[PDB]
This record gives sequence, C-alpha cells and structure tokens, in this order.
Amino acid sequence: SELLVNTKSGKVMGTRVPVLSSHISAFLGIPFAEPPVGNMRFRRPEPKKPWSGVWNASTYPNNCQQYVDEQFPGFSGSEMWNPNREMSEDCLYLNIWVPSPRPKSTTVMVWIYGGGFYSGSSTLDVYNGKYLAYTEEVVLVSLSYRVGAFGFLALHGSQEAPGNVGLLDQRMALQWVHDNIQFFGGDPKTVTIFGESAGGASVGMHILSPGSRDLFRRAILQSGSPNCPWASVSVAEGRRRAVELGRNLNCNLNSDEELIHCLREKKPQELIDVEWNVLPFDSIFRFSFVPVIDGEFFPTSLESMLNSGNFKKTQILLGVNKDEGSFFLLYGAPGFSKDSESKISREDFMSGVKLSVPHANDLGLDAVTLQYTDWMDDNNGIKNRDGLDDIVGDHNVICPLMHFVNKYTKFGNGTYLYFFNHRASNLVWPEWMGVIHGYEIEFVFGLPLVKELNYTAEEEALSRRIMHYWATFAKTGNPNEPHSQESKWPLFTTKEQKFIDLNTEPMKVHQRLRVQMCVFWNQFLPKLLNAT
Amino acid sequence: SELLVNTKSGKVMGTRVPVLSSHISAFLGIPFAEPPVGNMRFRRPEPKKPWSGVWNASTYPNNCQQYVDEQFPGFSGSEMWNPNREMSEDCLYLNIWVPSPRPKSTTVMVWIYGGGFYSGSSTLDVYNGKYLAYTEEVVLVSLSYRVGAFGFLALHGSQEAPGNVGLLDQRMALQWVHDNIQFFGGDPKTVTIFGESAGGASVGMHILSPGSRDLFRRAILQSGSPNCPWASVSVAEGRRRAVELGRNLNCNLNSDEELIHCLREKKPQELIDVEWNVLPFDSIFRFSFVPVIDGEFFPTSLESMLNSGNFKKTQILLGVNKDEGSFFLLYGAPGFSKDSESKISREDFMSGVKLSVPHANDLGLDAVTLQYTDWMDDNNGIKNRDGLDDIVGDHNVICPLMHFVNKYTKFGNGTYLYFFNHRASNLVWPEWMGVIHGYEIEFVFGLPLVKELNYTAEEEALSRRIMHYWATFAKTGNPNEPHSQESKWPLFTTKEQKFIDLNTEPMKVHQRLRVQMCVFWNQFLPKLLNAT
Ligand SMILES: *[C@@H]1O[C@H](CO)[C@@H](O[C@@H]2O[C@H](CO)[C@@H](O[C@@H]3O[C@H](CO)[C@@H](O)[C@H](O[C@H]4O[C@H](CO)[C@@H](O)[C@H](O)[C@@H]4O)[C@@H]3O)[C@H](O)[C@H]2NC(C)=O)[C@H](O)[C@H]1NC(C)=O
Ligand SMILES: *[C@@H]1O[C@H](CO)[C@@H](O[C@@H]2O[C@H](CO)[C@@H](O[C@@H]3O[C@H](CO)[C@@H](O)[C@H](O[C@H]4O[C@H](CO)[C@@H](O)[C@H](O)[C@@H]4O)[C@@H]3O)[C@H](O)[C@H]2NC(C)=O)[C@H](O)[C@H]1NC(C)=O
Ligand SMILES: *[C@@H]1O[C@H](CO)[C@@H](O[C@@H]2O[C@H](CO)[C@@H](O[C@@H]3O[C@H](CO)[C@@H](O)[C@H](O[C@H]4O[C@H](CO)[C@@H](O)[C@H](O)[C@@H]4O)[C@@H]3O)[C@H](O)[C@H]2NC(C)=O)[C@H](O)[C@H]1NC(C)=O
Ligand SMILES: *[C@@H]1O[C@H](CO)[C@@H](O[C@@H]2O[C@H](CO)[C@@H](O[C@@H]3O[C@H](CO)[C@@H](O)[C@H](O[C@H]4O[C@H](CO)[C@@H](O)[C@H](O)[C@@H]4O)[C@@H]3O)[C@H](O)[C@H]2NC(C)=O)[C@H](O)[C@H]1NC(C)=O
Ligand SMILES: COc1cc2c(cc1OC)C(=O)/C(=C/C1CCN(Cc3ccccc3)CC1)C2
Ligand SMILES: COc1cc2c(cc1OC)C(=O)/C(=C/C1CCN(Cc3ccccc3)CC1)C2
Ligand SMILES: *[C@@H]1O[C@H](CO[C@@H]2O[C@@H](C)[C@@H](O)[C@@H](O)[C@@H]2O)[C@@H](O)[C@H](O)[C@H]1NC(C)=O
Ligand SMILES: *[C@@H]1O[C@H](CO[C@@H]2O[C@@H](C)[C@@H](O)[C@@H](O)[C@@H]2O)[C@@H](O)[C@H](O)[C@H]1NC(C)=O
Repeated sequence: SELLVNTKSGKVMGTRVPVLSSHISAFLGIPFAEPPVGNMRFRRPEPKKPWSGVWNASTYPNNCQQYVDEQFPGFSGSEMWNPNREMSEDCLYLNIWVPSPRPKSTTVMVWIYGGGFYSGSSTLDVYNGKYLAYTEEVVLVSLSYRVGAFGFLALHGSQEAPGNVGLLDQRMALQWVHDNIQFFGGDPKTVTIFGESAGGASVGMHILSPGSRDLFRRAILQSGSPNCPWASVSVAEGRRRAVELGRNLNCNLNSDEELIHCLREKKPQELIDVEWNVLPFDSIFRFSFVPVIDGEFFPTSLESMLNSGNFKKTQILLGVNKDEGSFFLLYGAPGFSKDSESKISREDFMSGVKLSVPHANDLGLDAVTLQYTDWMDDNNGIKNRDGLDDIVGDHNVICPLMHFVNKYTKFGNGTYLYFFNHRASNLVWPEWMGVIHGYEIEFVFGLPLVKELNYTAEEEALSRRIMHYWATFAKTGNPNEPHSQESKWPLFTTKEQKFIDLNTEPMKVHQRLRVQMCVFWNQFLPKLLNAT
Repeated sequence: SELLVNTKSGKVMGTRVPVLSSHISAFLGIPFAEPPVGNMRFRRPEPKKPWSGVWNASTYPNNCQQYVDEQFPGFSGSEMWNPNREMSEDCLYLNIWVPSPRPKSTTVMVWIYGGGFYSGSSTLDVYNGKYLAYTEEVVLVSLSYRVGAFGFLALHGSQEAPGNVGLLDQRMALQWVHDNIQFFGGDPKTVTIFGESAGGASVGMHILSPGSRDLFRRAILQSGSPNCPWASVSVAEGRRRAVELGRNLNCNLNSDEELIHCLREKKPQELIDVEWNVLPFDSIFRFSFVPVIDGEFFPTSLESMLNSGNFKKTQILLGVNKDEGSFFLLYGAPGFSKDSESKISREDFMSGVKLSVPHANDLGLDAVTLQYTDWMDDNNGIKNRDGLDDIVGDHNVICPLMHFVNKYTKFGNGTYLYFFNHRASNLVWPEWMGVIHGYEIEFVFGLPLVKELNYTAEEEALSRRIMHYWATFAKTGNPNEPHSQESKWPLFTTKEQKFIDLNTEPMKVHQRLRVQMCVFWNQFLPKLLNAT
C-alpha cells in the first residue's frame, strides 16, 4: 500500500490527506530518537530502537515542553505560534508529506522551526507541508528538537548536560532522513534544509558543524544566521546560566552532578517558570538557553570558522523581512503596544536603545543613537518608533545575516539573497509592526493558495512564485528555471552583492542590502566596544 | 577743511577718493600704536605718542611681516590675499573711510582681517571700504594687527613675549576708534566690529575678553568663531612651539630671556622661513602662532566662558559659506589641485581624513570616515572629494560656529544666522572648490557694484542687499528695515534655530544648520576621543 513504508527502524503507516482538491500521503509523528526523559533529560539524544509492528503515523506528535505565550489570549496572531498539541518531554518526532503517487527519487526539503531556541513546534498550521509537497512535487519533512533548558542547558565538561543537545536532536533527524527518506520516494542526495529565525541560525550551524555537513546537500536560511548575537553563548556564560537556573530552584550547586541531579527531579513547568530569570542583562531579543560555542559541535569561534572557510561549501538561498525588530519591541520594550500606534518619546527611545544593545557601554549607546536619529526632527514619535524597529532588526537579524552572507560567498558555490517586504493583507498585528518577523513563512508554505484564509490573488501568485523558487533551488541549486521567460534572480557575488525584493510587484534587483547600517554594526561598533 | 581732522593724538590729513561716480574722504595709514620694533618685538603694543603737525594720511600703510603665497604666481585668485604694500614690522595703522559731507554721528563698522593669524593686510583691494561707506552712509574703519610669531609667539609667564599681542593690537585700535571716531563723524556708541575667518574668531574673542567688551556695541562674525580648533592653543603648546621655533634658528633655549633675545636679533624673514616647522602634527587648517588661552585676555577656558555667560551680551549677526574646506584641501592635502577636478581615491580620502583631524586616534578616524562615506558608492571620486571638503569645513568652521551660536544665544540679545551659498560668476578658482572660504567678502564690501569687475546684475543686487543688511544691523541691532515690504530675516532663537540662505534667489528660511554633522563634531566625537 501507498501508506505503508518499511524503513530501517520499522514499518510505518501514514494517512491520505486532502490538499487543494487533490490528496497526498502524510506520515506524522515518526520517532527518530529515544524519548529524552528521566535520566536522559539534558543528554545527547539516542537513536530510536527499531520496532516490530506498524507504527501508527496518522496523527501529529506531542510538542516539546516550552514557554507558552499568554500575552493576547485567544488572539490568532500570537496563538498561531504556540503549541497546538499536548506538550511532553517525549517529543522527538518528525513529519513527512509525500506526493501521490509515491515518487521514486524526488527533491527533499527538511524544515527546522524557529522560536528563539526556547519554543517552537513542527505541528503548527503555518508549517503544514502539504501545500508545498503537493504543488512542487517535493517530499517535505519537518523535524523537532528540544528547546529551552531541555535542549540547551550547558555545563561544559559534563557528559550529562554537555549543551547543544537540541542541535544534536536536529542532526539525528537529518541522519534519519539521510538513511530512510529513499523508502518514501525522496532522494537522499538532494536534501535541502530550511528554517526561519532560530531555525535559520540552526541551518547555518549545520553548515558550520563538521559533524552535520555531510547529511544534506544545500540550505535556505530565513531571517536567521548562525552568528546572530542571540543565537549562541560561550561555555562560561552557559555554565553561569545553568547555575543561576539551579539557584532559582534551590538546587545544590556544589558540582555538575549535584546540579543536574537536582534539575532532573523538577517537573518540566518548574524550569520553564524561571527560565527567563537567568539572563544577565535587561534586554530584548535575548533568550536564556541557546547553542554553546563548545569546541565540539563548533570546533572554534564562529568568526574564525567563517574567515577560514571551515564550513560546508554548497549553494545557499537566504534573506530577511523588512521589519524584523517589531515583534521583540512589542513584547519587550516600554511604549510599544499591540492596539496603539506606539509613538515613542525620546525617553522610551533611549531606554529602547539600551535594551537593544545590552552589552554596550555609554559611548556605544551614543553611537547607536547617533546612527539612527534624525537630528532635524528628533521628537518625531513615528521616527523614534521606526528607528528602534530598525535598530532591533539590524543588530539582531539583518546585519548578522549580511556578514554571514559576505563571508560565506567567498568560499561557497552559489548564493541567492532576498529582501521580503510584502505585508500580508490579512495580517492581524497592527500596522506599525510592518513586515513582521515570521510572516514570510506563510508564503513559503503556500497558505495563500487556500481561499478561506482570505489572501488576495496577488498574494497567491507571490506565494506560488516563492514556493517554486524555494523548490527549484532545492532541486538544482538555482531558484530560476534554466530557460524561463520569467525575470531572473541573479546570483549574489562578492563584487556586486546583488539581491531581489520579494513582493507582489515586478522583480527588482538591487545591491548592497542595508550596507550603511551594516558597516556600523559589523565593523565600527565592535571596534568601538573593543577599544573602551 | 573736510580732509583735516584733529584727534587726541594729533591732526591728520586725508584725501578725497572717487567711488561710483561720487567721492568720499579717506584717511589711510593712521598710526594707533608705537611701531613694535627692536626690543618691542613680541611685546604688548604701546599707544602711539601724540604728534605735532599734520600726519599725512593720503596713502596706505605698510603690511605686517608675513608669509607670502607663491604657489600660483601671477594668479589673481591667490594674489588678491597677499600683501599689496611693502612689509614692515612698522605696521600698526588703521584706515578710515568717511562719507562726504562729513557726518555728525553715524554708525561705525570696524573690519578685522583674516588670514589664519599668520597673514593678512588691511590694504587689500577686496577690503576697500569706500563702497560700503558711500552706499550705506557708515564710517568704515579697517585696522591692522601683528600676525605670525610677531603677533602670537607665546612664552607665558614672561612679559617680554606674553602671547596674544596681536589681539592687544586689535584692541588698541578699537580703543583709538572709541576715543577718536567722533572727530570723523562716527558715533562711538554704535561701533560694530566685523571680520572673516581669523578675523571672525578675533571678533568673538573680543566678545569674550573682559578687557575688550566695553569698546564696541555689536558684532558680525563671518566664517570664524573663537572656539575654532585652529584659533587658539594652550599655554603649554604655545611655549612648546616657541621653543621649537628657537630650535629651528639655533637659539639658546635655556631661558625665556635667552630665547627671546635670540629671536629678536633675527630678521623678520628668518622667522617666517621656519614658522611652519613647529606644528606638532601633519595637518591641514592648522597655523603655528595663534591666540593662547592665558588666564588674562581669556580668564578661563573658552568653553567655561561660553557655558557660564562670561561674555558681552549684545546682538550678533554671523554665518558660514557652503564650501569652507576647499581652500585648505587645495593647499594642504594630496590629490587636490587647482587645474584638475581633483577626484580623490579611497587612499587619498583616508589620508585626507587623517590630515583633517590630527588629534584623532584610529577609532576617531574610523568615526569620521563612517560619518561621511556613502557605502553604496564608496569609490566615487567626486563623493570622496566633496566628502573631504565637508569634513574640513564642518570640523574647522561650521560646527564650531554652530556651537558658538547656540551657546551665545542663551544669554545674548539677538542673533541673526546666514548660510552664504552663491558662487561668484567670475570666480577664477576651479568649480570643484564651490563657494569658497572668503568669497562672500567681495559681496560685503560691494565689489559687484563696480562694472569693470564683471559680476552679473543679480550679483550686484545680492551685494546691495548684503551691505544693507550688514549696515542696518550695525545701526540698529537688526538687519531688517523696521517697516519694509521686503522678506524678513528672522531671529535665530534657541528653540527654533532659524537661518537664511544668502544667494540670488528669493530668501528662504530654514532651521538647524548642518545639525546632523554638528552633533557628530560637537558632541559625539569629543566624547569618543575622551573615552579612549
Ligand atoms: C560551483 O562549482 C562548480 C563545480 O566545481 C563550478 O564549475 C566549474 O567552473 C569552472 C569555470 O570557472 C570550470 O573550469 C573550466 O573547465 C574547462 C574544461 O573542463 C577548462 O578548459 C577551463 O580552463 C579554461 O578557462 C579558464 C577560465 O576559468 C582559464 O583559467 C584556462 O586557462 C582555460 O582557458 C576551466 O578550468 C570547472 O570545470 C567547472 N566544473 C564543472 C563541473 O562545471 C561552478 O562555477 C561553481 N559555481 C559558482 C557560482 O561558484
Ligand atoms: C476571513 O474573513 C471573514 C470575513 O470577514 C472572517 O469571518 C469573520 O470572522 C469572525 C470570527 O471570529 C466573526 O466574528 C464573530 O461573529 C459572531 C456573530 O456575529 C460573534 O458572536 C463573535 O463574537 C464573539 O467573539 C468576539 C471576538 O472573538 C467577542 O469579542 C464577543 O464577546 C463574542 O465572544 C465574533 O465577533 C465574523 O462574524 C466574521 N465576519 C463575517 C462578515 O463573516 C473569517 O474569520 C476570515 N477567515 C479566517 C480564516 O481568518
Ligand atoms: C534685548 O534686550 C531688551 C532690553 O533689555 C529686551 O527688551 C525687554 O523685553 C521685555 C519683554 O520680554 C520687557 O519687559 C516687559 O516690560 C513691561 C513694561 O515695561 C512689563 O509690564 C512686562 O511685564 C508683563 O509682561 C511679562 C511678559 O514678559 C510678564 O512676565 C508680566 O507678568 C507682565 O504681564 C515686562 O517685564 C522689557 O522692559 C524690555 N525692555 C525694553 C527697553 O524694551 C529685548 O527683548 C531683548 N531682545 C532679545 C532678542 O532678547
Ligand atoms: C573682465 O572680463 C574681460 C573680458 O573677458 C577681461 O579681459 C580679458 O583679460 C585678460 C587680461 O589678462 C586678457 O588676456 C591677455 O590678452 C593679451 C592680448 O591678446 C595677451 O598678450 C595676454 O597674454 C599674456 O599673459 C598671459 C596670461 O597672463 C600669458 O599666458 C601670455 O604668455 C602673455 O604673457 C593675455 O592673454 C584678455 O585679452 C581680455 N579679454 C577680452 C575679451 O578683452 C577682464 O580682465 C575682466 N576684468 C577683470 C577686472 O577681471
Ligand atoms: C517571557 O519573556 C519574554 C517573551 C518574549 C520576549 C521577551 C521576553 O522577555 C525578555 C520576546 O522578545 C518575544 C518575542 C516574540 C518572538 C516572535 N514570536 C512568534 C514567532 C515564533 C517563531 C518564528 C517567528 C515568529 C512571538 C514572541 C517573546
Ligand atoms: C606654507 O604652508 C601652508 C600654507 C597654507 C596652508 C597650509 C600650509 O602648510 C600646512 C593652508 O591651508 C593655506 C590655505 C589658504 C587659506 C585661504 N587663503 C586666502 C584667504 C585669506 C584670508 C581670508 C580668506 C581667504 C589662501 C591660503 C595656506
Ligand atoms: C491510528 O490512529 C488513528 C487516530 O488515532 C487517534 O489517536 C490515537 C493515539 C488513539 O488514541 C486513537 O483511538 C485516536 O483515534 C485511528 O482512528 C486509527 O484507528 C489508528 N489505526 C490503527 C491501525 O491503529
Ligand atoms: C602726502 O602724500 C602724498 C603721496 O605721498 C607719497 O608717499 C609719500 C611717503 C612720499 O614719498 C610722497 O612724495 C609720495 O608722493 C603726496 O603727493 C603729497 O604731496 C603729500 N602731502 C603733503 C602735504 O605732504
């Protein structure tokens, strides 16, 4: 049967699912590791022991234990990101959508969710793979991985909580796909990994990590890059946070073994309740338990790896949304609210600046302020608001990505860069937030093709075009149809630095994406903070 | 007789001079101090001993000993600034132009020449007072003062070369005018002092200095302000330069008395030949012998005087030209030449930056570079050229003036600010230099009213208008005619910071003159250089 697939871990049975007037097969909730429970909490994942019988893969798995947003109860704009299944530490599963009839050897795309390394779920409506799998004839996988302290608590030197285990979860799922996707009709030599935000950083981290590179062919990074200032900590900062987490739960702190034992006795919600207490600064766009630069997953600093070409050389497609900062200001900074235009006073601007760049001395804060203030009109509330939005977006997403892309392109085999600046017509967040972090994802997974969801015809066309770029890139390493009459997305090269806008208008090509602001964040400010 | 005037120093006889189809009287070369020669070299000036007989004041006096520009021999653009009389240490004289018939009590305007404190002459064609005196019915005085080491050599603690004597020269001429201008028909209570560049700084310095303030009523500063980074040095830096000057001339350096004695034996040209050797940095827009912050002429630092309101409170009219930097780049920086468009390579840009801000550490140089580079187009030769022109103008003239004007306005009794951006149609310097430092002076002295000099009709009108603003300001403290139908130059206030463009087009009013760049030079960069 089409819904029966025999794999090297055992048989699995999927389910036929309707999609846009047709059908495909879905295999939901396949386990790829042993449940990381009890004394395995905080440990490297172990491969799932093979099963006899037929593994029922007709329904979505549990989501990993995580912080749940309750800021806007019942509001679809926030709740679209929250877990839509029960949470459990028993959450290492993946999902596969397969065209019908079963292909023989087709391009595979593996989705790595974002969520700041502290949240996220493979089961969200907006990550449903059926539209993309159906429309573009790809086998679409979404994996899962431990987040929060369960994924990232790091006591370097210990084997019981080494750190990075959530990244090892992702890698184990990609090993599973490498080993098994052939039985589903996928081609294991044309596996493209793709992700957004922390998921994009994660993609980058597998490009870098020697122990993951061989498992995939090429890569798409959306609004995230491995060098983002929020995406990793040093082993000392990681240890500090794990000890502070212990302090918050009245743990014995005298040794790794005492702390870990104490942390493993706690219910998952107890860790989540105090997780945000361990951050060293009052800050926005900063998460507590993130990847650690350990010497093992990452053999040296990310900057030395990037500079020396210590990474997988392949093709990458990547980009950013216009207003990356807005979500984090809404949730994290004074004077930004959901139902107000959120015009900002000089005083909320200056506070915002300090929250945005937590590691900065006063001179550094004055440099950032100068760089984004219009001194002809320094009391404009709108300008102050948009200015902070740009500070946050630039520092945390756009400029780290630009630096990644410039470094990667020197050694890699083909780079395509985009700037997504179309605000969805049915966006339920306010207008001041603009083209918000995350809101390209619906276009990439083809939601606008569904009439009920209330997108325009032009948004449908934009989504079709995005999907086809993403899938043709995954198939061939180039998002353009070799002999199309359609306008061509050119390659980003070192010299010319080209990129395209992705929106409903005819394709425009530009050069040197936010270069003015990125020289400030990537070259001048770090030099400034180093000299003081 | 009209050409005979009896003064408290003695009688003087002037000469009738033709001007624009009419005539006025001129009294040229009146002495105001004893010749500062022999053992009086470097000393405070002494008042001229009164004379019997009639002092022949029919011809211009000698110019003070100074460096003479030979870079473009015979070229009118440079030679218009060089001494047009014989040079002599016997050079403390003034010139007076008086309407005909002799007025009873009319507004007096006293011109203080520029020249970087190392050069300048009261006798230049472009400073001829006859047009202004005639057209606006003012008594026009131009004074002179010692420049170079003769005016500014400073060995603080010594009475033989205290420093600032060139400023005491100016003050002695203003004392003379205060005491005597009544005999010429001038009103000693409506004396306006005005000057350009070093002359403008000098005006500012008399506003500040307690020992000069009572001698005049109000003030005009053109492209110069007392706080300019080139216009003064500390007593330690002054001493250092006077000792280095001595080193250059194989002087005994063991005491002030040995050094000064040695320096007084030298011919004037020997000092001038090595004067530029004493500058501490490789720099542009920096002159060797300038005013010293001594505790006496200036009782405390210029910034504390400005902050505390320790200055004369009156009305001031002041402004800048659009391309103040260009002259100094031409003369001082590699890649700028007179007969080339002077497009500048990245490497000549970076060199230029370092010459422009000599006191700056590397981080400071990177800050200035960032502030003026368009990173979308960083190899444009034109942009690099114009960018350096702006750096030089901003740092040295515009931003110090903006800071002066903002500080002064808090305590003063009325401020009028202009931005002169009309390039003379007959300018003989190249186009790349734009609206060059010094080239408003011809409009202020009414040269465009003279047909032979080849200005347009619109330039004539612009000059008439400028002259009438300057003279009505001197008369009343307000450059506008109380009940004119003409457009009004508004007052610069603390809150609104208004200014006007001076050019051939209908008056436009704007606010916050180069505020973006001036926050950088006036607030951020100094903070940066202080923290390193
Ligand atoms: C991604 O990587 C692929 C695969 O590595 C890479 O394709 C390579 O491109 C180069 C062209 O730069 C090819 O090298 C040429 O091969 C031919 C015949 O095989 C030679 O005769 C060529 O030499 C001539 O031309 C040279 C100019 O580059 C001269 O230097 C020389 O003196 C000769 O006149 C030349 O070596 C190479 O074979 C391909 N390989 C394949 C399989 O296509 C591709 O360009 C990379 N893409 C990106 C965006 O980086
Ligand atoms: C696509 O667009 C359509 C067309 O606009 C849209 O349908 C609308 O959806 C909302 C669903 O929430 C409907 O609003 C409800 O209407 C009923 C009946 O009048 C009310 O009882 C509801 O009020 C309850 O809930 C409120 C808000 O949650 C509370 O504040 C209140 O106390 C009640 O508890 C509620 O207002 C609306 O009627 C339709 N509009 C039309 C014209 O049909 C659809 O949802 C969009 N589709 C998608 C997938 O987004
Ligand atoms: C330059 O300096 C001149 C001279 O010093 C200065 O002119 C002064 O302006 C003020 C107006 O601010 C005058 O003060 C007023 O005088 C009248 C009558 O003599 C008083 O009745 C006034 O009091 C009323 O209004 C006040 C509002 O300012 C209220 O505070 C008060 O309660 C009353 O209702 C007031 O004190 C002052 O007399 C003049 N002096 C002269 C000679 O004009 C001028 O404004 C300065 N110019 C600039 C640009 O700074
Ligand atoms: C106002 O504009 C008028 C009209 O253009 C202008 O008159 C011009 O002035 C210059 C004065 O230098 C004249 O040029 C000279 O002409 C004679 C005769 O043809 C030549 O012998 C001269 O050559 C000598 O000097 C040269 C440059 O200095 C040397 O390079 C050469 O070897 C010779 O030594 C010289 O070229 C020119 O003739 C007139 N033009 C006209 C049309 O009358 C006037 O000067 C302007 N007025 C002011 C005050 O600027
Ligand atoms: C409980 O404390 C915090 C919670 C949050 C933030 C900060 C917090 O404390 C400093 C924050 O910035 C937050 C930002 C939003 C990021 C974007 N997500 C939605 C999203 C998820 C995955 C990929 C794209 C968008 C909503 C929360 C949430
Ligand atoms: C001999 O050495 C130098 C000579 C000069 C400069 C620099 C020098 O060495 C560092 C300089 O900047 C110079 C600039 C110019 C300033 C503007 N003047 C004309 C002018 C004089 C008074 C008022 C306005 C303009 C011409 C020379 C001249
Ligand atoms: C496979 O699963 C289908 C849906 O299962 C649902 O969730 C699981 C955990 C059970 O609790 C089940 O009763 C729920 O309906 C079933 O409809 C289907 O019968 C199952 N098929 C087989 C062969 O087990
Ligand atoms: C006053 O001066 C006029 C111009 O003087 C000129 O320069 C002086 C220094 C003398 O050298 C003189 O011969 C030059 O002509 C004379 O024309 C005029 O005669 C003088 N008048 C009197 C009364 O001395």
